[PDB]
Amino acid sequence: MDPYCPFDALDVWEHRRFIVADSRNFITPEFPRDFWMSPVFNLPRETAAEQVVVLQAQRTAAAAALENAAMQAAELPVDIERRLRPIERNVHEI
Amino acid sequence: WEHRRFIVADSRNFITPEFPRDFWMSPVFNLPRETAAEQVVVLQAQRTAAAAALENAAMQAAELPVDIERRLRPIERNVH
Repeated sequence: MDPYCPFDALDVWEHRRFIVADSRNFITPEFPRDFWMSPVFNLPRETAAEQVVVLQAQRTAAAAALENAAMQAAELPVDIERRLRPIERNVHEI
Repeated sequence: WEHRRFIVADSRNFITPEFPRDFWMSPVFNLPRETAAEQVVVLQAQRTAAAAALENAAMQAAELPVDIERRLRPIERNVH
């Protein structure tokens, strides 16, 4: 698991003034690596398909209530013509 | 002054990972042209649209008990 590197180590001392050819070192933490713990990404069990099932069941349940309300409100036009026509005839009797 | 060791950043420095035999046969790398995750987003938005349409319809239909009173009372007092 060691990355390949031909060269071991080299040395020409670090005078703060004489910095030339500005490269950048690999910045590392001071803590032992063992707690830089492992990669884990876990799925939500509710799947893109499962939410489809749940929301479709909800849509189909709501459609029944919408149809119930429509059929409750679809009888009012029958009520108007069932209630007012006899009243119009009674007025006509005069 | 300061001291440290050094490792030369040569272009020959490569890295060799290991892949599992079933690594590339994942349900995530292999995606169809149409998934259900988008269908969830559409269906939730449609349900939320219907929710507000329900309140609009309720405020529209709240006048049904109101429209009947003022069409009958001025004729009731007319007869009486």
